[PDB]
Amino acid sequence: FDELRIGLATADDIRQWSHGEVKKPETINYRTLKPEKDGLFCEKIFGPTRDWECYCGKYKRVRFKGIICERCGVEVTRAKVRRERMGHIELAAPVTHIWYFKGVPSRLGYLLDLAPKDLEKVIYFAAYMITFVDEERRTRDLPSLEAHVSVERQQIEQRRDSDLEARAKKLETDLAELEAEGAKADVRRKVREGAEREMKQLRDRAQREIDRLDEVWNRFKNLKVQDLEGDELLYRELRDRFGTYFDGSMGAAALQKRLESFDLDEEAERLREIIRTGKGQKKTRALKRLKVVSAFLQTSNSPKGMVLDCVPVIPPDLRPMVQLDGGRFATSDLNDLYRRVINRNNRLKRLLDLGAPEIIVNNEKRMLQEAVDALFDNGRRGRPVTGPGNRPLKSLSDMLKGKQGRFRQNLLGKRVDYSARSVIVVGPQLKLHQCGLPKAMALELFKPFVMKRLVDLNHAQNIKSAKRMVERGRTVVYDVLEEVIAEHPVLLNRAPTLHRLGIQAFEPQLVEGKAIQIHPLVCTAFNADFDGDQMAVHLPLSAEAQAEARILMLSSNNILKPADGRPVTMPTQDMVLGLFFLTTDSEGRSPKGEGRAFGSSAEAIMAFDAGDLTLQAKIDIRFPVGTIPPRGFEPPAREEGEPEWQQGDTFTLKTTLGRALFNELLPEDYPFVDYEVGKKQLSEIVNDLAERYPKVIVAATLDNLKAAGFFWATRSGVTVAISDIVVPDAKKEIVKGYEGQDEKVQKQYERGLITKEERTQELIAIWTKATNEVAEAMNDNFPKTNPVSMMVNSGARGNMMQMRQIAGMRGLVSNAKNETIPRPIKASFREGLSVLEYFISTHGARKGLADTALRTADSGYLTRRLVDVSQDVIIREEDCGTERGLKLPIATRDADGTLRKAEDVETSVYARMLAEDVVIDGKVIAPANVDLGDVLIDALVAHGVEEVKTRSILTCESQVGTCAMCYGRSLATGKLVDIGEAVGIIAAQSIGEPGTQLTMRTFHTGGVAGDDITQGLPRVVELFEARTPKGVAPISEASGRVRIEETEKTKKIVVTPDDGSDETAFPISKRARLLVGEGDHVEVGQKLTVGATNPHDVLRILGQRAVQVHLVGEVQKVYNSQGVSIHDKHIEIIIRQMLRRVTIIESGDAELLPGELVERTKFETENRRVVQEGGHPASGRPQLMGITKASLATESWLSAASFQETTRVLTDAAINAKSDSLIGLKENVIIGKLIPAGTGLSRYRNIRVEPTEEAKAAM
DNA sequence: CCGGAGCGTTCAGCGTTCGTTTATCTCCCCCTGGCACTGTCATCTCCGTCAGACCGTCGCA
DNA sequence: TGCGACGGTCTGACGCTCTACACAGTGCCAGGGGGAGATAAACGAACGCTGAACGCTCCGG
Ligand SMILES: [Mg+2]
Ligand SMILES: [Zn+2]
Ligand SMILES: [Zn+2]
Repeated sequence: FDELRIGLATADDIRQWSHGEVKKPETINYRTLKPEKDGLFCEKIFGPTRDWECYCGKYKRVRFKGIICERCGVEVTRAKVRRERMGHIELAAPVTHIWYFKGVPSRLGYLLDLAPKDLEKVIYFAAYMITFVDEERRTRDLPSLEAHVSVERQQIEQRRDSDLEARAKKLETDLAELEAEGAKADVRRKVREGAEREMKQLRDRAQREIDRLDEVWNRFKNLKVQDLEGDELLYRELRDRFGTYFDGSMGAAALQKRLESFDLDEEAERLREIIRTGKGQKKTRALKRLKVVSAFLQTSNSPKGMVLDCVPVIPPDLRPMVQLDGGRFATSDLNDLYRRVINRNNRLKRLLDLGAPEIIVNNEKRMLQEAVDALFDNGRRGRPVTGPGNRPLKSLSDMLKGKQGRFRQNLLGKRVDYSARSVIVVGPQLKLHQCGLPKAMALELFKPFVMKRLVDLNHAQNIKSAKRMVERGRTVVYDVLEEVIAEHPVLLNRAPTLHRLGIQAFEPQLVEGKAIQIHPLVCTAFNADFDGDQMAVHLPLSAEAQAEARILMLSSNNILKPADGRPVTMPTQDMVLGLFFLTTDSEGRSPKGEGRAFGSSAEAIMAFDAGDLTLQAKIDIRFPVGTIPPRGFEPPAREEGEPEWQQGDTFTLKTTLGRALFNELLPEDYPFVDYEVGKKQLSEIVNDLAERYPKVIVAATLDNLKAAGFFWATRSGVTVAISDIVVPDAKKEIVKGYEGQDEKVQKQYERGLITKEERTQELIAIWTKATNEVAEAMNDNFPKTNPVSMMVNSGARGNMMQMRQIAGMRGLVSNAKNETIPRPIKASFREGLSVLEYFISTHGARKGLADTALRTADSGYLTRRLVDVSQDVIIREEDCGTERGLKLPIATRDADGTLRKAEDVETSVYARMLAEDVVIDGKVIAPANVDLGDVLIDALVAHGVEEVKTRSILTCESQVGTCAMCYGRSLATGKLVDIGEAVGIIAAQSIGEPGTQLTMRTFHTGGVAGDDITQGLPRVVELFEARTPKGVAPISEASGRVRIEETEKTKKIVVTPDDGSDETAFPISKRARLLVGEGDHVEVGQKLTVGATNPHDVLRILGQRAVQVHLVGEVQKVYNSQGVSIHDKHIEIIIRQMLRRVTIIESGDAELLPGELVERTKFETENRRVVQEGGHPASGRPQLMGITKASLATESWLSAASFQETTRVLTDAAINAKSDSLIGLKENVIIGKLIPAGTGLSRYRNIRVEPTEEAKAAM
């Protein structure tokens, strides 16, 4: 598996694959139910349907396998041969391929200079095509044919003159005889009128035949190859008049004959000549066509695959006709399509056997062509073939395309064995590495292991007896099951699996019931509530799989979230409330025994059990030797005339008993914490523990925190009664005053002194004031003791706006189609809404539900696009030799006389490395190539630095992939990233995970459309897809004088740069709201109008670093407006994948086409190649493209095919005959090999393991 | 004190019975061919995606 | 040729199981060729009958 090739398949290859001809449309016999001979499903062509048997019934045994039966020809072998053995159909008339005709010009190619409508007219038998003309023979005898035509014209004119003379004589004769007879008074006038009517009719006939001769003559005089004529009567006239001069044809045979005489190299030369001298859209034409001609010139694939003579067939087991219970049959649609193809081909053969008219033959040929096209693509042209009358008939290309195709439903995602699924329940008795599997589910997963152990422990005689015991379910089987599942990890997995931690390895443990017991401490890593949530369990099977489960996937090793490096395995519902209650202050709770000395924590616990001491009471408590004092305890000390060190020995501290118990949970080496914990302080404590302590200690400490959090949340006394939710007493008088002034405004409006829009605006303004003020009143009324505030102020669960709309009034609520009702909801959920208030609240609720459904769908789509563009980005080197980096701001927004560090330094500068040392006073502050943390950044900002040159992934120049040092330390593990970690996939998952968490939509348009830019997740998609924004703000090209032009039809802006530069003019709509002065000084940096800048021009006029900063900052301010934090390197990986290409111009010396996508590495290699030859290099402008366009424009066609476009990329690969190296992860998942990342690298699989000499000597 | 008779086992004459084929005689399946007043253009699709892009196409300028 | 715009074309439109189903209006027979099954015979084989015949222990007058 060095690589995988693809190309056009000629008739020879199709015949070589085939084991025979499918000469009959019959599939199976209706009585014997055996496949027919020499047709579809035939055993002679496709192999035996039985095992080692054959059609005629002879040769039943297995011994004489691999022989050809003389009676029927069926080779005796296995039935699975029918999954690999194919045949072919020979066509009576050649037909074209529907992928290449009727497609994109990158796919059709315009190989022959014909329009797509012209190709349609020629191949579907509506117009003849002149494939060959003897041009030199036609031009050599021009005087002879001209003389013949002149002779024909002369004799025609002589006949016309003789006829005119005879007609005149007849007219004179009849006039004379009817004027001599005198039958009527004016019969001579009537006969003269009839005669002249005859004269004009014959003159019309003469002029129409003269025009016919003239038009056929000028049709022959302008006759070239690839010239069509719609009128078959006209072509018949040319054939009957002119012979052996021009060769004509009709249908796909005309294209085949044209491709027989096609001379592609001279056409390529002519297109290159037009490239040298050409303008306009034809230029682009002269570009695109040339590319496809090059695709037929450089590679070895002949264009004989353009039109096909033989049709391959699927092996019959991949288009099965299976028996169904009740005597029915289930048949694939490809059997119907193939049957139609053979039917039409056989009918065409029968028509060609005997004498048939050309119209019937051409009609049957067109039917055969349409049958082949519907076989390859049903529904590409016209109405799709339906069948029973309900749904379109599935074709060959419809299972290589879309969600139902082979690439996405059967290769990337597959069903698995040794897997199960059950609902989850919380088990607090479990450790962090444990999960509770039911008896039946674990017995079914570990069935062969249980059978082997039963055989080994001689409880069963053999495998069959062990299987019978397992199926019966005896108690010794369950004892064996308990013995087996130990030390054998299983992978728990929740279905949405947005990010990396959706699959985690746990040690299984037998539990009762039928539900999986999961640890609470890990649930939010899975985003798993216990409303109802089925989790799947997969079984790592070999030593490698369960080794990776134990080492890489263990749930106790995944404390930190890979998105931003913050801890994720500290859920907050009940444990944080308990720890907060334990560690909170004595505010609002009656402290008994406050301010009394205690000898030890045990005595304080005894006093608490006695009841004369409460948990929250400032007491003077002594601590034994080995207890580390708080970090703030060091500057104070005990007063003594002798030297003392309270860092290692006993000390007294003024604290509550709850803090003493909480620090009993924490390790003895950890410094004492003397503050209210809650949630955020718990986050910094857990982050410090994960940073400074080993994994097992961290797992034990989170287990202790979990256990004591549950324990003290039980005794915290939190509950909900109707007296626990309190409406403010001020709310009644405040809403009374606001209704009084609202009644005053309304009775003022009834006189018409104010418009309704102004009244609505002031009403929503004053009611927003009222709801903010009553929120303030509620936030003043609450005590620190009631459970609802105790669980919203502790970060446990809840938000302040939920308490605002539970205790105080709901506030302004959006109406349908996104405006606000002027009348608010004055009732709290405790008081109960009225009927109409409930209705207008349902207006917003249903919108929210629909919005979050579509938002999570779009987030999944964005995640898929990001993963497919960001793959094949793997740390492949330990370090670069580089010292180039990114200049990031470290301290900003400084006041007078002080310096403040950056607000978002955690996701911008942290977890990176310095490209070079930093010195301010001649001494180094921080070394080079070290991770940045709190203390180092604090030292930098204290010593007085304003910017830091840090080593980023955008500036990485490595020969393969990116290095570990330029990427920086990994955020999932907190250490330096290993060589082989897929950083692109981690980056894509981290970007796409909070897409459903954003929950953003424009509140109100304000009555104007287009004034507001896209916000939320669609803004992120627009940013990553390189699309021009909805509100575009043009950027000035150069510094100069800017002025406005207020033309009535459309506004206009004109800026003239100084230093003789050319003036640039931008058109602006009348609804502009710009911010630049009229006739003022402007430069490149600022924007002329207000809106969202287009990143393409930002790349164009400012540079690649400026547009990198722009994109990173834009996506980070979209994400930061909600509150989600994502590190900058995750964005920068995709941004580097975004700027990887270049658009080339004046490429007359680099010997390739101009104005197309070129990779940076290939362009640079071509630049060295052309400067080593001495020629001047071509020009190249960096091109910023979407993630979809960067995904499709990839070297490997397997990854391109498995992505969105599935038919066009395969045609393009077939024309280009491109073979893909099997590097990358999608085309290694597809083929089944190891991915080239992580444990699948070559540098990890080449180690050899043997024991040491002393270990052998010991035993 | 061998001699004969009865008994055990083992083979050559012709005498019948099997093991496996063969052509002829009913019953059925399956494919090609005949019908002679005249009778010479069907068929319903497809709408309250959807969101914007990519692209060629095309008449106006 | 540049212009918008007109239009067709094309693509996907988070994830799983618990659940999970099936699918409907217009002819008819005669003459002839093959192979499935029943028939009665046939050339060759071996299958039995004929006890005879060789040789042994044998009780023996
Ligand atoms: Mg749930
Ligand atoms: Zn056979
Ligand atoms: Zn590097």
